Amino acid sequence: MKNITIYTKNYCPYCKKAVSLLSSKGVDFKEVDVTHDSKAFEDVMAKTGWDTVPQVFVDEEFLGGCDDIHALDRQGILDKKLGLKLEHHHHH
Ligand SMILES: N[C@@H](CCC(=O)N[C@@H](CSSC[C@H](NC(=O)CC[C@H](N)C(=O)O)C(=O)NCC(=O)O)C(=O)NCC(=O)O)C(=O)O
Repeated sequence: MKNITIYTKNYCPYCKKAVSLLSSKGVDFKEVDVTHDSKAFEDVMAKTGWDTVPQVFVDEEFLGGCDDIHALDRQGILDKKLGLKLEHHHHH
């Protein structure tokens, strides 16, 4: 399955909204709370160049934060990035 991870901190309505969104999709994912783990969050920042939370990843891709995944969802793209169901229209 895809490796889906959302990095969060406490006191962050954007993080929890984003977590609830990912929970509503039924996907398997990890919420990683780095409120007090500055080294873990430094590794995350080195990759993305953002110092805010949440930061959401699917495999190697940084999808972005709360605004970005909500926008992707409104566009119908979020489901695709989370590796949800693939459809095929078979034509005779
Ligand atoms: N009370 C505020 C919002 C509620 C709230 O609790 N806000 C948070 C910050 S926004 S939540 C934390 C914030 N996230 C962001 O700003 C990410 C926004 C981006 N647009 C996205 O879509 O993800 C962030 O990372 N900031 C940078 C940093 O912390 O260094 C807070 O004040 N926490 C209190 C505390 O920390 O004690 C309001 O109504 O305006």
